[PDB]
Amino acid sequence: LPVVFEDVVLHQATILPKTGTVSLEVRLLEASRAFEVSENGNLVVSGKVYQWDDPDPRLFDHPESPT
Amino acid sequence: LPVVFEDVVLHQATILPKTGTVSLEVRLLEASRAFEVSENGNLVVSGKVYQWDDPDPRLFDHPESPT
Repeated sequence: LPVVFEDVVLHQATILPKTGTVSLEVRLLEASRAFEVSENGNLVVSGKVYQWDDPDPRLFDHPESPT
Repeated sequence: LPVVFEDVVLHQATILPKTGTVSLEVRLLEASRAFEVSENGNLVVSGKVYQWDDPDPRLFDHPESPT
């Protein structure tokens, strides 16, 4: 599954404890091509995610070197 | 529940068939205070919905008419 992300915004940073676990929830909206990552009801990541219908390998050719 | 909407956008109009039914699916993102109604995987309404924490009846007073 090639994928394309867009307008990713990181609202906060989740600190992993030494002992114990932290749960993250991902909710998708296929109709709106959106997504959402949450931790105890607090938005932690937002943006747009959808499948790349027509991949183009040309996109991965190395660009002209700045120097 | 005193609710507050914001940035409601109607995308396509749903025609109600004379004979049959149309299924509207409503998904919420409580973390982002956002909602999206969909019809057969197509977006119909997008916006924000959230509970009105502090209702103020003064908001419903009738503004003085310009005429």
